[PDB]
Amino acid sequence: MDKLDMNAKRQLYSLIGYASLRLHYVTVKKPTAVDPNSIVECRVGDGTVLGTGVGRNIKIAGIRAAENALRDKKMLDFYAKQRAAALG
Repeated sequence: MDKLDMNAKRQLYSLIGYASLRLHYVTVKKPTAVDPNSIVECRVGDGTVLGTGVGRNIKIAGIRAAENALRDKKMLDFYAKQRAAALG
């Protein structure tokens, strides 16, 4: 079900996540007092956030972060030409 941005995460992994790019999401929100919402940062296997986006919860923020990564048509094309070209 919806919780870890299935479609969004599947999109990134299906468009750029080939292997070396361990598509992972690290939430730093921790709702309390200083944290106003659910902020997540999609980090690759190496060590670079490709998708950063906030949300109401881990589900929303997760979809927002992945969506932020999908927005980069240029960055998506570079990987899309590798992930899609690496497999078929």
